[PDB]
Amino acid sequence: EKTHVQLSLPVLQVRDVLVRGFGDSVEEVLSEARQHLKDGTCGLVEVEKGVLPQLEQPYVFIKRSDARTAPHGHVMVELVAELEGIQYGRSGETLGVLVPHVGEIPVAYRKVLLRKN
Ligand SMILES: Nc1nc(-c2ccc(O)cc2)cs1
Repeated sequence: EKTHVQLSLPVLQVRDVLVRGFGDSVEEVLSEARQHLKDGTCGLVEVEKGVLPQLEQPYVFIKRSDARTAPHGHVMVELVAELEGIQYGRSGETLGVLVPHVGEIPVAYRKVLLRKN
C-alpha cells in the first residue's frame, strides 16, 4: 500500500445524501470511510451552515495535511473523526465531510491526495 493515493471524489449536496454517515463509533467510521475510499464508493459534502446537523455523528472529515504543495492538482489530505465535540487526529483545514456514495449525482469532483494511515 503506497502512503498516499490520488482520488477524485464526488461532491454531494447534503440533502441528496442517502446514507448520512459511516457507522456508530470513531473506529468504525474511520474503517468504513477507508474501505469506501478503496472501493470508489465515498462522497464528499462541503461544510456550510446547516450541513453537520443534517449528517450523522461520528463524522469523518478530510483535512489538509500540508501547505507545501498540492501534487498534480490533488490537495494532500488525511482523515480525522469527530464525536461529541472531540476530534481523533489533528490536521489542517477541513475540505469536507465524507459519506457513503450510493449513486447520488454529484455537483463537482474534488481531487485529493489521500494519506492512507
Ligand atoms: N488504490 C486505492 N487505495 C485506497 C485506499 C487504501 C487504503 C485506505 O485506508 C483508504 C483508501 C483508495 S484507492
